[PDB]
Amino acid sequence: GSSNEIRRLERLEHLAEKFRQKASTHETWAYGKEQILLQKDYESASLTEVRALLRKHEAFESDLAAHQDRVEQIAAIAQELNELDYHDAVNVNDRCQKICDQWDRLGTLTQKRREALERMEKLLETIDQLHLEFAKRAAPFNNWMEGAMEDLQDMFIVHSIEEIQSLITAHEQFKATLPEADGERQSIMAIQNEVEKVIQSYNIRISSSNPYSTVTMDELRTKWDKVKQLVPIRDQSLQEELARQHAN
Amino acid sequence: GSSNEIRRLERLEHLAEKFRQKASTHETWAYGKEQILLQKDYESASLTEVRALLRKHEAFESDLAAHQDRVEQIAAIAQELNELDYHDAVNVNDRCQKICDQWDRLGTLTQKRREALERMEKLLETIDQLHLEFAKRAAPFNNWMEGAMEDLQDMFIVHSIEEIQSLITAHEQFKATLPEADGERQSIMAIQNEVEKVIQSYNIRISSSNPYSTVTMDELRTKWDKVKQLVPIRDQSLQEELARQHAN
Repeated sequence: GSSNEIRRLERLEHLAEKFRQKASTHETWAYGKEQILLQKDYESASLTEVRALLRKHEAFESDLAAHQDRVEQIAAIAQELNELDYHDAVNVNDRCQKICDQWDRLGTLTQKRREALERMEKLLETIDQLHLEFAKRAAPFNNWMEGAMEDLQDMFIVHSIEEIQSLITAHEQFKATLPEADGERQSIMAIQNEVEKVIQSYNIRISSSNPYSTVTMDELRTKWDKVKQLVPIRDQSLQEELARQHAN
Repeated sequence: GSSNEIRRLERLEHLAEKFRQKASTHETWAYGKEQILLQKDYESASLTEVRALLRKHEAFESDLAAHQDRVEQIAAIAQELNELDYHDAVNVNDRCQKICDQWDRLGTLTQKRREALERMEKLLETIDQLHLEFAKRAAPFNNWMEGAMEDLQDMFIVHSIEEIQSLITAHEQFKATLPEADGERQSIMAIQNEVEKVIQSYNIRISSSNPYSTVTMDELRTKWDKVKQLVPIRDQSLQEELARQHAN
């Protein structure tokens, strides 16, 4: 009936004024965030980088969880103004609704960016763990093959029927390895597939060369061929030596 | 007295021939390795990269430990040929000596490259562990300062002498934080020094910006100033409100 009802109607005005402040605020804080969340900056990234992202994404997710409160306040005020029949309620309700709707999407997008990151980290991690292996087992292998190429081509010096008869032996014990060793040589090859394959699964533009190993798998086969090709040339020479110790 | 002594003298010839083979081999394997070991490819590297190096340096150190044997064989033969007075012994001895001398240096260099790497890894690691921290504690901070800038600027709506008398309170309980909170704000600043300092210790051409945090320390101070500058503007407004609740 005036005054006492006027003050009561001005409160409502004050409330909305309180509503526009907070709304205005939140609206400016959520500007562009969507675009920032729908961005694709991790498809080429490294295990390192991606790990940087999850870390910065936790920052963003902490800023987020903080504003959940501002959003409920905004909603509460628009709710009161609707119930007290503020005269411009459809408008404030609409601004509040457009805000709350956006909130739900930020939620989705955000959870989405985390999932794309947590999986890019696993691919990247996985790839790494393969590479490491390849190199771990590929080093000893490179060794053995060098320790065999030089051995199978080592000039011998025998002047008895018995010296040349221990070599033919030691060298016979080494062949029994050729197979088993070729078992390992199969594996290394395998590990090399599991990598180029996983890489090939997602983005095929990433590099395959192993940053942990210089011996590549190509050159690792080349060596094995020579190892295989020497085995026979040795046999001959060792035969021919026997054919001189029992020949004198 | 011929023949039986001839065969004995031909053995020596055969032995040296055996010596030139192995020498020739080792010599070609150690070509350029020195240069490869005196190279400086880690001063700009990342924690990641360097870690790649130690891994490839273990490969090189495994190839090394393997040839120690070839070196002792070479030495043994030159030793025999000296004792049996081979006629070209000074020469083989000299080739063996030049090889053994090189071996000792590869040893030094190699141990040296490992040490430069193990320490570059620690600097790099260290830097990283600092950066992480800065960002870890710098995120919550950024929050609080936003959660305070918006609070100290939040329009109030009171119509009694008691409502405006709880705010003045809640807001009085918040100030007791300003100091302690400034304690944290000091720390974050510190962690930020420990990094730029360590970085500045070795190579000063590396970047300082934190890959784990977007909030820089500069902009982190800017916010604290506003937080400090609002505290007073609030006081006023809250005073003036009391000067209207006890004024009506």
